[PDB]
Amino acid sequence: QVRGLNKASDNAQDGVSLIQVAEGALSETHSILQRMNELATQAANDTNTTSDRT
Amino acid sequence: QVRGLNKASDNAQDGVSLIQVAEGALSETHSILQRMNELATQAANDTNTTSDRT
Repeated sequence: QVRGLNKASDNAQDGVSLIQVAEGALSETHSILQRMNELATQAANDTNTTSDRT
Repeated sequence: QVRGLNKASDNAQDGVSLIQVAEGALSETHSILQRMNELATQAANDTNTTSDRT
């Protein structure tokens, strides 16, 4: 039990160590999507010509 | 009886002495199995990739 619980703590700690990479990668998906919404709202205005929406 | 009881004591000690060799070998069977259980607990976690379970 002690050896097995200590590897369960190692695997929960690996679980946390992995999870942070996924929720830390999705932080840049968010920081892109804030920029995509902000760009999409700029091109939504009809003062722009097609030269300025490309 | 005295001569025979002294061989019976010598044979009961020759029995204890044999038993200790078996008992003290299974002490490393435990220590190998405590390691196989800890290794198996670690390899069970699906944060391990294939190379790291082989």
